[PDB]
Amino acid sequence: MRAIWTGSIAFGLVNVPVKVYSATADHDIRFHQVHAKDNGRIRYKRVCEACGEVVDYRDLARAYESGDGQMVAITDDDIASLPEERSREIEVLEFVPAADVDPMMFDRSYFLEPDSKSSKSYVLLAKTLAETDRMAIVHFTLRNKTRLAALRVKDFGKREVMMVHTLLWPDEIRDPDFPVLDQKVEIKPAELKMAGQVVDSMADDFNPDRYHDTYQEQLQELIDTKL
Amino acid sequence: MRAIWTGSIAFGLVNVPVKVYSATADHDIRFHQVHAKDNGRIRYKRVCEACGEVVDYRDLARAYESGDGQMVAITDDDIASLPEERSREIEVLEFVPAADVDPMMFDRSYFLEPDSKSSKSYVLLAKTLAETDRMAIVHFTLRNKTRLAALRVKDFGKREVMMVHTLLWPDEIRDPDFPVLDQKVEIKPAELKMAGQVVDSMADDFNPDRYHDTYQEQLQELIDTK
Amino acid sequence: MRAIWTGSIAFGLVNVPVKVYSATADHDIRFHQVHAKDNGRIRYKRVCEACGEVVDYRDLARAYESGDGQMVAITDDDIASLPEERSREIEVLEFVPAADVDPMMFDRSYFLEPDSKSSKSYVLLAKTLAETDRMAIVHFTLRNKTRLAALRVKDFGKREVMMVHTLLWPDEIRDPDFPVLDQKVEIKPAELKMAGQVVDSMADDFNPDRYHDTYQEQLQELIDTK
Amino acid sequence: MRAIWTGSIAFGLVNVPVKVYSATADHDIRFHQVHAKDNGRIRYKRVCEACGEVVDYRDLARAYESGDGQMVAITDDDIASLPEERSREIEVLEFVPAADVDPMMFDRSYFLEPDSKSSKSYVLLAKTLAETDRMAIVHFTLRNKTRLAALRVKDFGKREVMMVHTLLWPDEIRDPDFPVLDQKVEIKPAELKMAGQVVDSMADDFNPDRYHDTYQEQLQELIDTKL
Amino acid sequence: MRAIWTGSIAFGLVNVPVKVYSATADHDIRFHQVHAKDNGRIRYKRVCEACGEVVDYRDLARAYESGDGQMVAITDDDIASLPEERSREIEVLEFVPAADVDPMMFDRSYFLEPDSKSSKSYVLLAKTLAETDRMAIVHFTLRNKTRLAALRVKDFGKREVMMVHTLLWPDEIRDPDFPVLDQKVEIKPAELKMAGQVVDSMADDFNPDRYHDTYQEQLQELIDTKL
Amino acid sequence: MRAIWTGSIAFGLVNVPVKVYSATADHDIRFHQVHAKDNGRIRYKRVCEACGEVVDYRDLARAYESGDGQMVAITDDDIASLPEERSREIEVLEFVPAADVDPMMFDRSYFLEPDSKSSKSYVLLAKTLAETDRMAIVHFTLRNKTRLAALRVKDFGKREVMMVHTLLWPDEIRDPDFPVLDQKVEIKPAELKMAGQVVDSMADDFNPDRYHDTYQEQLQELIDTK
DNA sequence: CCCCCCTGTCGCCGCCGACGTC
DNA sequence: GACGTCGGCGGCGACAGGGGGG
DNA sequence: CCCCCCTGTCGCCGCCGACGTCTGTGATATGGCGTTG
DNA sequence: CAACGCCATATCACAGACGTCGGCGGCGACAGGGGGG
Repeated sequence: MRAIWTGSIAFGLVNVPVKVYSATADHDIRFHQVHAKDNGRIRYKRVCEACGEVVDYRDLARAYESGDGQMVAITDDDIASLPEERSREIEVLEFVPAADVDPMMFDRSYFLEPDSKSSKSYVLLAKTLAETDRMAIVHFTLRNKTRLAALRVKDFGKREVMMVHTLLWPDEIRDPDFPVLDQKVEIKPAELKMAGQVVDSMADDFNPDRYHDTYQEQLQELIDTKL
Repeated sequence: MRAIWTGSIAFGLVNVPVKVYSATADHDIRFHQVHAKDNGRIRYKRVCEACGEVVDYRDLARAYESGDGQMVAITDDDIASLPEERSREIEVLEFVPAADVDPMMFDRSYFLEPDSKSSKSYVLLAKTLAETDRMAIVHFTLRNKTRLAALRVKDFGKREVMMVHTLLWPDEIRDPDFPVLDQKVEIKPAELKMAGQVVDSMADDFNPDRYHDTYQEQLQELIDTK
Repeated sequence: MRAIWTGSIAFGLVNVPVKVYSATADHDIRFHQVHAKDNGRIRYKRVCEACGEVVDYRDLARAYESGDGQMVAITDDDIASLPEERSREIEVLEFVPAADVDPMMFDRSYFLEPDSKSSKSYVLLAKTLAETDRMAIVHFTLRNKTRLAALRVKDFGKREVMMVHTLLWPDEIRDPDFPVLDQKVEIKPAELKMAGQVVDSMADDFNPDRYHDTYQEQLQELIDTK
Repeated sequence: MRAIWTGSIAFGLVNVPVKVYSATADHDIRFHQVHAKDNGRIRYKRVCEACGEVVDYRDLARAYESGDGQMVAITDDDIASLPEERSREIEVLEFVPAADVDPMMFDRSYFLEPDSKSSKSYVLLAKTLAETDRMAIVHFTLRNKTRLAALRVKDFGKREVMMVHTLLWPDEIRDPDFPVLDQKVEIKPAELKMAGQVVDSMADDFNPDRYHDTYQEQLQELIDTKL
Repeated sequence: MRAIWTGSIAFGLVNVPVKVYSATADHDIRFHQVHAKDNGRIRYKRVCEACGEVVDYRDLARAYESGDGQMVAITDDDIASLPEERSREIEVLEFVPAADVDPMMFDRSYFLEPDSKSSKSYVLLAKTLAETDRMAIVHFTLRNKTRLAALRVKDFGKREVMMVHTLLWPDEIRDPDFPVLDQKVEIKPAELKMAGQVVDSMADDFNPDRYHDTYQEQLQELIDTKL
Repeated sequence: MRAIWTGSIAFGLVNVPVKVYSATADHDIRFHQVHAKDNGRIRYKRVCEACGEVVDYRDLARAYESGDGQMVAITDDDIASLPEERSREIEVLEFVPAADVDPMMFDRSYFLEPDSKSSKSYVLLAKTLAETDRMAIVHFTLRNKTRLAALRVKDFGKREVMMVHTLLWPDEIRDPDFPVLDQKVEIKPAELKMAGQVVDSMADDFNPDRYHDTYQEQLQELIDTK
């Protein structure tokens, strides 16, 4: 366990400290690319095609490939123009109910953990959010990149915790083109009840215990057999 | 927009052809790495460690490195032991009410559209799912990988589109293993009632049109100047 | 310098890390007890009246003497019933105008430093305090001895740092019980005129740069020579 | 309420008698150690650390340790060097406006009341100071320790007594050298206005009566319970 | 050798403390009275003019007799008409050159020995008076009886002390409006010159040493011889 | 006004009868003592204490109370040993310059007026002593009490009178033996200037007519009311 | 103090729908 | 009406810096 | 990672406040002598 | 016809100086423990 950032929520003047944690930990085994004949792992070296020589990270300049096939180098100052890089606070913008968030924009969920000294000023805000049951659209900033996100509280029975959901930009979600539904619809209700009863035939709820990653278990058994 | 893959929702006698799109595709500008002296693209090439030279990808043996570090030679017979990967159709295993679905477990959104002209089945399934309001849990099998997913509908006004939302396994969620938040800390209710209106001082509603990425717009304009 | 402690202001939702420092360092010279016969640094032993033997710090019991002088054996668990001192927060209580604290009460002055990498909340609080011109009275706690204080802001050349001034409990400030001045003495205007003349003849303006402790400098020079 | 002084303000040939009094009495309770196991009161005995024998107060020589761990015995000539302590007078130095002394410096306060016979000069000087609104910075020698101070008047309604506020030597007060605040802090204009209602929601008037040491009163009640 | 007063020279603010001392102590043979037959001391009997019985001190009352023999009753406040009786200080009034006042009015003298802590102010005042050789007129109010006096500095070589000389009221000096003084005589100059040289015939200087008390010394010899 | 006694100044072969007068006759008001309820004077009589009997003044023992509290038997011859009282004249001893004696011992002043038929003598001594300007140190005798006095000449405008001032025994001028003033204290020049300014502010001239015993005046009014 | 993990980042690899075309 | 080529679209998996905590 | 600095005790010296001791001053109330009685 | 205004003398009453004694409180130093690096 290791936090990925350390900052304070910057709403108003509150400056409540928090420690960000990644909820979705990659339990899946990460495979490696090696060659059995030499038993030595492979490495990647980038060589200019015409030059025929390897290069170091310092000599490469980022170039944006346009539709015209023209390369333009990117300067550090131009990319560095963003002033939020030095900001280590989750700059809250406004508080909104959680019912109006489109479930399509969720990207990743992080766990917020406060500082022991100021636990009083964290649990208070969490309790207020729970009582009002509202999100809080923030401007999450990490690795010199800003990811719009919403902050919401999910009670875990014993305690309350704050978590931030990275949100896709509303312009990102692509509008669909639907030339199929334009046709007239004439459905006999006689089949409506039949279909509805078919749907209700498998009436049940979530069963997390039954939901087991079969392939992951098989791979785990295989690697155990290897040893 | 070209569908990533096309298939059908095969569950017993119920079967509808479907072409699957991607609801979201990163529109952030991507740049090609170049070398200043070259002023052109640079190509990565695999090099063997002991050999000191480039070895073809086809001559590389699958392996996994654990804590012990034993040399693992993964073949194809064990990888193909799962027959689900071959299956190009997606079946509903169970049904669950919409409320039970949590916002936590969404992974990605894929748009579903039909292929044949038998639009009766599409609208019928959309209507019954909307009325029952129970999410169709599916073991999505695409890209020869199987992941849990749920199918549902939302009202576009113009369209009653049915489409899926990938899900992750319960093993992927870490627990909040820290009792610091569990400390019994009392709070003066006056503090709560004075921070209340403070919270609502900014109260508003979702306005997706207003929100945008300032950095991406700045980069777009900057490259436009270039 | 070296911080005495590191807590954080807290009134309801608001919070801000602060790092107190000592603002009055006395450069008066501390000596050590030595004896000429052997020139060895003295050592102290806790010695028992009744039992006539050395009794350790751990084996030493605290007690109290009342008006009758009866010994009272106290216990640590009972005294610790107060939970406030455990708090590591400068729990602000109210905001009041700065001019409403007579110089009777000020006891000690302490600087403040924002702890986290970002000082936005600290700077904003300092600015609002400077503008509205209001002191903030806090229940400063330190070393398990809670002591009332007050928050005020005053610029020093380059910064608008704000400081906390400890305060005396109003019941501590005595009163001038003196029936010798309430008597009225006959006086003449010429006496007032001459008194004003003599007083204002010696009047001047504060120039602290030329005020120093002659005894301290003398001792410093004497030790330097030795 | 037992005096600690009997001198006289003397700037020239004035010499108004004054009785200095402690203006801050600590109601805090001071405890006492004891060997409760055998019921034996505790006393401290000065014992050599090297030669290891108990000694009397006279023998120990006041010794100073420098960076080299030296030891110099302070003799009588050190006392003889400064003759200022031989004076029992509050030798007024200058008269300045009261506004010229900052609250940074004030250290302790005492109340001056005169010998009953010389009340005339006492009240005349206090009245002159009050009317002309002047500080009266002085010197001060209590138990052989010369401390700067300031003499300022203060009306108490029925009576008007002048008091001496001891001052810290201007060099003693520390200077805040904090580079963190020097770095530029940027705040959007709408942010600052928000805090005004936050502080205004808690504004009040300073009333001494409300505040009281709960710890001390609880301890007093507890000990009353013990008896 | 024991003091009589503890006040303070108080004009404006100078308020210099002083302990007035007696300069004219009667060294005569202070005698006592007894009776031979009883061989014991005596005591008066306060018998009325009419009661015929001894009256206690408290019961007696004050009154005055005029030419007509009437009586007057004085109340307690009547005696306290002048508030200056309550005064407990030598309230200086003015300052005059020493040579101006005639030695006619000088009635009694006293010594002023200041309080130790007030040596500076008293020394400054004495030096000031000596430099300008200026007297000072003061209402020396002692033992409830006001009395005009005069304050000046007398050198003693070792140190300078300031004494207060009581002054008789100017109206007290009887006017010699007598006719005998008016008459004048015709006087030859030669007799004036011979008389003058006769005056010089017994020239001498101030020699109080050869001056002695005859009767007092003889009584001292007698009282030494008797016992 | 009645002269206290009449004698002469007999020094050498020069004699001049004189009429001594009380120069300083106190005008302070003397009130008697009466028991108001009695309405009469309280007459005191010498009464034996040891034997408890009324004793007349003609047998009281002239006894002393020394350190041991003994008793003294005094005869007439021993107290009559001194023959000076037998003389009823003033004896001029010598002559000394007047400016070199301080007024410390000057006790009482008495007027001298001519009693001789010949006016020549009185004016002769008056003028010669006035011109020589030398004090005439003489012995004064009165009612068995002999005290020294000095004769001087004072002009009252029209009149010139030789006049006698009593003097005290040399041992009666006590000494100011006290080390408190012996201690030497440094003087600051600025304090000296301040003292000179303040004292000079009240500097004035002595006019006899201004000063009256205001208490005596108000007592006069008070008695006048009755 | 050291000393060790986590995530943008992008080039290499691979596959399947669209629409030109037989 | 039915081949099958292409092009893009996505994913795989290695890497390069960012901090975290004792 | 730590060594510094609050905080509480202790012992010590120096200082004040009340108790006890006597001593000198102002006034009453008579004498002897100048003067009248 | 030269003893009764003015000055001691007695002391009586009364207000104040001066010396002892016990207690109260600054303060210089140490010890312990916390939370800073």
